[PDB]
Amino acid sequence: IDYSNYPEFSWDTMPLYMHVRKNTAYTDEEINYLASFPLITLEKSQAQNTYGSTEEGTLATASAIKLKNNKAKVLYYRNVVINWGNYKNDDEFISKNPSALLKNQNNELVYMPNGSTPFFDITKSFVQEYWLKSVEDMVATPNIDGTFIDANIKVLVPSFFSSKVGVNKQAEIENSYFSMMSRLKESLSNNLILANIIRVRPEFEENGLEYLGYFNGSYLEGFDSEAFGMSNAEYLVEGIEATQKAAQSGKIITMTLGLGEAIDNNTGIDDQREDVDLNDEELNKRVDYLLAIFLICAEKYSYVYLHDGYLATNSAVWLHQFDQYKKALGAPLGKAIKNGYIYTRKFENLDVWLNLETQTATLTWK
Repeated sequence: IDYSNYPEFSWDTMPLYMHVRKNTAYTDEEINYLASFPLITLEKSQAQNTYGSTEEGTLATASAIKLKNNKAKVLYYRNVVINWGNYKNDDEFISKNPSALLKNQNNELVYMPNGSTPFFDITKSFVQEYWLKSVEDMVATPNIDGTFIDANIKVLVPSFFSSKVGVNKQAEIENSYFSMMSRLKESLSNNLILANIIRVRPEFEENGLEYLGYFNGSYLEGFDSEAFGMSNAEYLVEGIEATQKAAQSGKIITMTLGLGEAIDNNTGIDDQREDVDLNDEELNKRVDYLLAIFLICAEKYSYVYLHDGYLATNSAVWLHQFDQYKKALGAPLGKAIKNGYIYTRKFENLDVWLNLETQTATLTWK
């Protein structure tokens, strides 16, 4: 594996990931905070009320981060199939090309739930080229190091599109998706490509690992959000195993874990959370638990984000550093030991104990 374009990494203290958006520009204090993370993904709808568009807000934010810390790696979010708002170039492209959006056999638009957000028809070569260039042209700018690709799982779980446009069209969408990812693997070979891929699914024999050859690593969401009749503990057992394998193979891992509870969701896709609402003692227990899950899986280039949503202005932990992020961690002394639903792992300066069945953990700092 070529590691030359990878982010900084140290075991000295918790390795942290940031994944964030804001409706307006970040303050100087917020830029300093962002620049302290080794790896940052700038989400959709990025400072759009200040800069007029996500493209411009991304460019302005990335420039400001790099001026404070040029070693921080900044990724541009891009959804491979969902036509979200607030991209000026996408709005213009779609206005001139209504046929670029996915339609059923009646030629009517199909949408995401609870609104009128449509999808790109990525089976069309002009749509593929539009999308690819939008990513490549943004990554080619001096302050962006790569891209985070979202909605891979929506392409690759066949029922997601087959329930909207049928089996044949889903298969064509999937073929086109892989052609696009092959192109980005080559054009972004001197950059970073992170994808939302690993998720426990009955349709994926290896829970997303079978798709990682296209990417430098995987982002994870919904890690603690079970479906398919599985218990929460069994769902986490299976996700831990997949993440350990990916991390041990040298892939970047950016494990997001919601501090707040999952919103009811039995689809095994997405990870919308309730706002966190915990007293100080309970919040510290939740932090310990989620960090323990991460640390049972982590290898070099694994990073964690314990979040209260990705919108900075609605998050109780934005700008906050937990004590657990400041304490000495040190390198792992061995792989995790699994004892049923209990896991342990030793680091130079920390012993981790995790019990999935009781949803508790202890972090014993040396």
